[PDB]
Amino acid sequence: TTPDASIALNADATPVADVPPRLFGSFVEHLGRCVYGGIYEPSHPTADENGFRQDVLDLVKELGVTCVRYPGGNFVSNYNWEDGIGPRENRPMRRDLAWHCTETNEMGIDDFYRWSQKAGTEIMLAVNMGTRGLKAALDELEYVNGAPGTAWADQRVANGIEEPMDIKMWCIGNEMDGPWQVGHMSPEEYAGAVDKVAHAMKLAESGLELVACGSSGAYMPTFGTWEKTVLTKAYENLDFVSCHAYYFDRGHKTRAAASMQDFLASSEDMTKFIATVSDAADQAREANNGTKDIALSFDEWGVWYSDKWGLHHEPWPKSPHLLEDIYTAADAVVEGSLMITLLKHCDRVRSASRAQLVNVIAPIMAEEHGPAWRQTTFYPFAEAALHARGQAYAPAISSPTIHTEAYGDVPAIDAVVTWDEQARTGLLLAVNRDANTPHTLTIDLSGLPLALGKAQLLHEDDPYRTNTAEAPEAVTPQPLDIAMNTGTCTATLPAISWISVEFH
Amino acid sequence: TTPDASIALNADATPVADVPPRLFGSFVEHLGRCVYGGIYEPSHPTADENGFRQDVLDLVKELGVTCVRYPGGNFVSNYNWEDGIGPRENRPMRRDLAWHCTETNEMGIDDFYRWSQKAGTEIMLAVNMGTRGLKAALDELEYVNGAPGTAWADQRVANGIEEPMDIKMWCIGNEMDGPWQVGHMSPEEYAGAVDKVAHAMKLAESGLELVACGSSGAYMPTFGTWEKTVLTKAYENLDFVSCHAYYFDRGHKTRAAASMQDFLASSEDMTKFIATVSDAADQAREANNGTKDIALSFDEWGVWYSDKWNEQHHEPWPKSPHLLEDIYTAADAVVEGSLMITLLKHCDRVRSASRAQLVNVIAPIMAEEHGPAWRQTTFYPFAEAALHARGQAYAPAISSPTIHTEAYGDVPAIDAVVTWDEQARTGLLLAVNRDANTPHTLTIDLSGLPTLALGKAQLLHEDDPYRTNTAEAPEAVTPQPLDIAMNGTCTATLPAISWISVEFH
Amino acid sequence: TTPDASIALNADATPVADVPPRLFGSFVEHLGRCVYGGIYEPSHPTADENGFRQDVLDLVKELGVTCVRYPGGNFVSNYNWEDGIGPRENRPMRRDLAWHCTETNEMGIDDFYRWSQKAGTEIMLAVNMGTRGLKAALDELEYVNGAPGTAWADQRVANGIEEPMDIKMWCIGNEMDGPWQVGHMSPEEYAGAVDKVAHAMKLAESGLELVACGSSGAYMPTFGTWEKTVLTKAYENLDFVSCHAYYFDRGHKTRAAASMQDFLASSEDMTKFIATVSDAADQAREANNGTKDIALSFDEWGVWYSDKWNEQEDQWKAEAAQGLHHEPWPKSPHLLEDIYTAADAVVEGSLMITLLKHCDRVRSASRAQLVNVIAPIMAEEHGPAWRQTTFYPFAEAALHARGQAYAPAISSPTIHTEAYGDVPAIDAVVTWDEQARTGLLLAVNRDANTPHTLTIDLSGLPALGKAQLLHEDDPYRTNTAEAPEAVTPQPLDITCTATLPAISWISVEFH
Repeated sequence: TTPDASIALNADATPVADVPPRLFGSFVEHLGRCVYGGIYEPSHPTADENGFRQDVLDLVKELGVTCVRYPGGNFVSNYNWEDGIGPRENRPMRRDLAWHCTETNEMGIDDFYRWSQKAGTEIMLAVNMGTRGLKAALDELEYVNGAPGTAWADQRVANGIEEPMDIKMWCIGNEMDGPWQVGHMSPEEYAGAVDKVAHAMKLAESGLELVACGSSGAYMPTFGTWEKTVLTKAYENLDFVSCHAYYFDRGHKTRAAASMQDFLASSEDMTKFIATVSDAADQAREANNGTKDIALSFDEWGVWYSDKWGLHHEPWPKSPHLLEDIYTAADAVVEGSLMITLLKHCDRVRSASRAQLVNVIAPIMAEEHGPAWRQTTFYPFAEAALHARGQAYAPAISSPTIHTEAYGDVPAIDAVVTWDEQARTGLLLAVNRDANTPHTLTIDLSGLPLALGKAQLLHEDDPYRTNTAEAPEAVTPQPLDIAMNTGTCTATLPAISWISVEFH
Repeated sequence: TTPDASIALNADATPVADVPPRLFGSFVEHLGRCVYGGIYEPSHPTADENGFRQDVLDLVKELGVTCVRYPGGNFVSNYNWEDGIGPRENRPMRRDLAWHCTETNEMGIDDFYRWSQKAGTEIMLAVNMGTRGLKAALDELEYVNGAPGTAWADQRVANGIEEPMDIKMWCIGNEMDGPWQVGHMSPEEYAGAVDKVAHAMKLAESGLELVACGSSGAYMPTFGTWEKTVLTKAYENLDFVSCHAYYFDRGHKTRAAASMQDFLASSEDMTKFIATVSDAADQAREANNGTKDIALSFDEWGVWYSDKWNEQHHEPWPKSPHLLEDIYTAADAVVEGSLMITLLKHCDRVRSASRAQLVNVIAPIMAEEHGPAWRQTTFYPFAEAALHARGQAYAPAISSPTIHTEAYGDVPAIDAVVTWDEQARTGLLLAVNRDANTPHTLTIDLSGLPTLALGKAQLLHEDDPYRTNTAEAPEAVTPQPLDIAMNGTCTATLPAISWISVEFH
Repeated sequence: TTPDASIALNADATPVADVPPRLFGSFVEHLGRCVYGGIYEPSHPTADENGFRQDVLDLVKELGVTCVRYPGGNFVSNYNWEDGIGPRENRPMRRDLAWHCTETNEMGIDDFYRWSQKAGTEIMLAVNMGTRGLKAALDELEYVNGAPGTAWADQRVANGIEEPMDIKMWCIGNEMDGPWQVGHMSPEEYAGAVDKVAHAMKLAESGLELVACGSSGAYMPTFGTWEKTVLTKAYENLDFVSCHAYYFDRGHKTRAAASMQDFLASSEDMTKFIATVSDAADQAREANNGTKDIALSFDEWGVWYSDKWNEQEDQWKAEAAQGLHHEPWPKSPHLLEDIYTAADAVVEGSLMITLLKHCDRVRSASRAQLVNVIAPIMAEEHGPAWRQTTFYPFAEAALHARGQAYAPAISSPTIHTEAYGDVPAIDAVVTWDEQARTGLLLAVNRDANTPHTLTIDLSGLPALGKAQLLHEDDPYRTNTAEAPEAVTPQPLDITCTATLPAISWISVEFH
């Protein structure tokens, strides 16, 4: 079986950057059953004293998530943060216009902090810029982070949390560009609004890391021009611009081969997407004569099948089944390739949020009063979150090219190498994006300043096979058949495959 | 006469549209004595269990009002709707900057619902866009129309109203264009504000009929461009555009003959005015590649003598003073008769109209403190149209002598509309004589509607056109029986400055 | 001595204007120790029943302040006015973002009203336009000035103040052009906002006199064009436009003679400032075919060494790498407590002269600030209150500049500066009451190392009195808490003539 592809590290290889732990973040929203029926369900036997599903907490810890975006999302644009603080019996029942739901407010910032303490995760808190603004954000900042003595911080102490929450990263609103967003703004309206909010919050606390919300996606007419205006205006007090990208097989219902191969090449779309958002952030620095680069926050990424999209007297539903996609092995392979692209570009991308954490387009599914189980997309993320440490390296890759209808000629193999020169352990993530042809792969890790370890392979001959509640282990990573020959080792990666290989 | 003018419903007669019930709407503002000493007077001998004047309620039923705009008007721009819910003893006393008054808040949305339930009228609810905006609008929308279970809707149940109030038609603020309005906005600001509000409300309840406010009048500098900018931006979540037109005899002090002739032809301004606003509404649809038409909500119309409107350690602001209390002439009544003639002739685009205002306050209904309620001259044309204009509206073929005006060109002396309910075999003619000096005789050829009977035939005319109804003499000017002679084909004489209505089947 | 300079009236004048009493106003902000440990200190040996320091009040009277601006200033941009009303016990403890302090709210509009009653001073009330705006502005207006019988006014009555406070002059926001300001705006954003607020307030009360934010300084990139845009739109309901002018010796750390000479001629910046803002205010009137003039309000002026605060904001910005701060924000710390030199006083004397020379368009001025914070009055913890060098030129002008203001013909040898061109060394004003016989001349010597002698020839006005000299051989000599009266006005030695040493302010009363 002659090798036709090679992953090598040139001698004198300069790292892309240090791996930020924030690259392994996620995002929970008060949407569908992400919170209610997801992280919180008191009736469930696994639930703890606060009502958090322990089986989910186990899988989140296993998933390796470091930081979670909360509480939205479209939800936050008509949300009052005070409705989710204090004793639960005194919290008001409210509406959510975003998703046409009744909100019990059983979960709020109080309880999500308590959840985040158990989970061992940072909170990336989002403020309402739809129906509220500057005053409410400063109020929440004081309540959340304030030393005892001020009236807002004393409320927190009284609420059961004495210590500051230490929320360092903040989202100034949700995506305000979309017509669907409550309180949607023009490019200039949002520019001046983050200008006010960013300046104020930095004045109260200079140690904050602030995110201006970019476009809803690359599909927006204002895309590019949105980022430029906002970042140019508020450059001084910002640290992050957010960018969002979702991917799916367009011909999944017909199981078309062409659309499948397009979908497998989604990384080259993301690479191009990162470059242009980075470019917009560069133009804003240039116009300000600044020294610092505005980092990127990929706070919405993953696979989402979006092709599924008085006069009313009825009460609005509670905890509906929304955006609960079931993922294929193919889906997991592209999410494997997406994380590869994120790591290869972690010099600019310093944060990423896999949207979402539970139930809603998620790597974790929690059934309505049933068991919690790992989706296929769980496994590549979990491997990277646990073992992608130290410095990221963009490896020299010689690969045969596959033709795609959407993106043209694209390399069949793409990869990223991780190295921790004090452990002294490493990691290699690679994908075969070829839909028909397998490829034998050689690896030469010489340039690092080697011994094989646990090697995984995620592949199904039927790429449309999924995990279910009945069969939660129908597709799991299988032991990779790899032979070392000294220095260079070889492995055969089948059509539509993700592998991981740990080394020391 | 002998026949010198004719009204025919032949080929040259054009159908307008089905008569919308909302065209006979009115307007109740917290202004002067429209509410306090108008619809609400606890101490009055006719007061009900809630404090509402029963004698006023009976006249409102007689007037035929179907929908009431509430609570403003300039008043709403500095109003907090929560101040008008719950027990009256718990409600705060406030000041209203608009009309320089102190407001007891005894009447709120709570009470106006109860009043509207008894009156059988729809509520067109206006929200604050001056001192407040989006959040407050959504809060009130929930409190009013939300099902039990949510905090705001559970407040409404705790306040003694279990059922949702089902308010369907909403005004996003008031006339935000005028520099007299609290929180007045540029065309760009209001457009951006309405876009947000209209979207968020439709997202909450897709069954809403939302009204964006237009110019305060045709006189405004930003007229035309205002509606263009606002409607183009917010089109997808809008159902109505509001327009306002008040009219009066400019030389009423000197009893000028020239001014009286302009005032009598005021409908010709209204015709042009509607077309201009219809154009702005068409642009918004065409610019957004839409098929839904933005309807016109004439939420302020009527005769108002605005040239009189003075005015334009401390002291407490007055409670319910005597403001905008116009006593109407016979001429004022025929003008409003012709205005409703214009509205009905253009009820294809104008799907809502509101005569400003209902009680005491440029009104057809007057109510004296601890006294009786009586009809102004303007009551009678409105009440006839409101109760008998049903089915299809027709613009009939009019051949008429030309009367000369100053503010407009040479105008037809006679203007008319014909209502017709084909299935019920019953119709109505409403016609007017705009001539200030010479009488005219009409031929009424009703043959053409899809051949005999005539019913109540009324004529509102006074030899002295400046004659008024007052408190001491409530019935000095009233509609008299009309001399009609079917030969056929009917014929009737109209003296200078008169309004007529003839029922037929 | 040799006479070379001439201060004289051209036989037939023709004054600038009648001197407005509001020109001698000051400014109290919830900043540092201006309020707490300044005007308010309940445990102080001179504290009254309300807890106001009498020794401070005595010096306010002596200073001749007529109108005091409250409560801000940068402070007001993130301030909720209801937090400072009602019973002290139940007032919430709050953050101030502007100065990074925790605020107890022991002082509020209820209390400052009582202070202003005790002082005999008018109140110039500033409202939040940063975190808040229109609705709160109208709420405070009703609370403060409404007749009893409305919810907001009844609260004031219940809080111990039955009668309306009768606050005429209001500042709609603070320094909204400055990028340091909470909720800072563009020219268009503020124009729209001030138009809404000014109209609504004047609709509630015709008798109100409303101030729009102008430029925070002449250096501002939006200078001139800010005023033009803002005033053009909101013209009808505005009465004033605000001007802010701070000055200091940029090379005081080195004692550089070049920076000192630039600093002594700081009045030249103010002259241009006045000219440019007036022209902007003029074009707004004629754009609206208006009949009314917008007067100028120099509501923040004086000497302030802002490099100390500028270095604090840099160190705070560079502290971002260390992480988040858990420590509670300080209560009434020592902030902006500049100790004034003999030179600083002479500069303020000349600024007052320029203000008086242009009091035809500048009908109000507020010196920043009243106590402890860049102040003529310094007040020590549980101890004495004393006069700074800048106290004495203000007091004299405040207590004697009455009647009409005259700009006399000046002929003096010019001097060279880096910041400005060639400027006259001597600068002076004449104030004169025709009914009757008094009578004040204020003059300044701006030369840093050459003494001048001048001739005084009144004549054209339709025996001398008390004459004073503010000069020290060391122009860096200062009044301190230890020796508070080291720099005091000394008797002047004096058609009539007098000798003015390098860097000196003169006051001479006549009848």
